[PDB]
Amino acid sequence: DVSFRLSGADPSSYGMFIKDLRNALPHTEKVYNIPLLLPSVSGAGRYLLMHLFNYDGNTITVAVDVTNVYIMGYLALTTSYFFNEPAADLASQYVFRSARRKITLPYSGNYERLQIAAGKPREKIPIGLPALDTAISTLLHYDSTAAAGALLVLIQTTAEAARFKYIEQQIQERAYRDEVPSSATISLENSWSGLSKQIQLAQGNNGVFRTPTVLVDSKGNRVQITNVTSNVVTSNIQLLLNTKNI
Ligand SMILES: *[C@@H]1O[C@H](CO)[C@@H](O[C@@H]2O[C@H](CO)[C@@H](O)[C@H](O)[C@H]2NC(C)=O)[C@H](O)[C@H]1NC(C)=O
Ligand SMILES: OC[C@H]1O[C@@H](O)[C@H](O)[C@@H](O)[C@@H]1O
Repeated sequence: DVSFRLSGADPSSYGMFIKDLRNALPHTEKVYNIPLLLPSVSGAGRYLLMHLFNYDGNTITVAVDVTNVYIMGYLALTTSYFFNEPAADLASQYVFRSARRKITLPYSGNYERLQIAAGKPREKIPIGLPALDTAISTLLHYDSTAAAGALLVLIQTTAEAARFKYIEQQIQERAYRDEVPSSATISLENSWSGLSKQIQLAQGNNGVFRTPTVLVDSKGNRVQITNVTSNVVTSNIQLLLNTKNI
């Protein structure tokens, strides 16, 4: 399991949690020196439990699919909650079985659907450690509309940060003051699958991508990534979604 406590949190303890999160995800190969997530894991071992603690010390446990870093659901006191999707329904067969009741959320977990539920795109939702503390607090009592925005915050500050070093740094910059994510941050989130695939295809194409990935950079500039020499590959991405899952 991994943990994170918002109480006394600072850019350092958060960095440590994101490092623990990455290290809990198993792999047997690296591709261009980036851990490659497994094609599949059977039964219970497919799911990592993140124990998160708000500023006052109340807690939820979030179940994470170790093969794609997708949040399946969470446990808040004696009630479990899972996205309305087959992958989550399957996870409910393994985690949080001892909850007194199980609620299916009225939405699945993808960004589009959560943004519909929440009533706004995530461009307009501040993120940061204080927002994570709010997220946690909200998920403590069922409210599907408020939960959608809380889950948007929670996915970005846990899974998207484990995936990209830049996004981890964005959150650390927002340790004591939330801010909406940069468009670069949005771009990386949206390109994770594409990048993971192009890095894997470069293995037999001499480090050249078969198809270029278009990103937005820090300065807000649109740019093409075409081979493994890019800073995105060499420094930024920390985890590759296996092409068997794309
Ligand atoms: C591999 O990617 C690099 C970019 O990371 C390409 O080099 C850049 O692209 C053009 C020049 O062709 C310039 O806009 C950049 O400033 C270049 N940057 C650097 C650091 O060289 C390179 O052309 C690509 N190689 C292949 C074979 O696709
Ligand atoms: O690429 C992975 C991401 O896909 C998004 O559409 C989902 O909303 C995220 O939960 C998931 O982590």
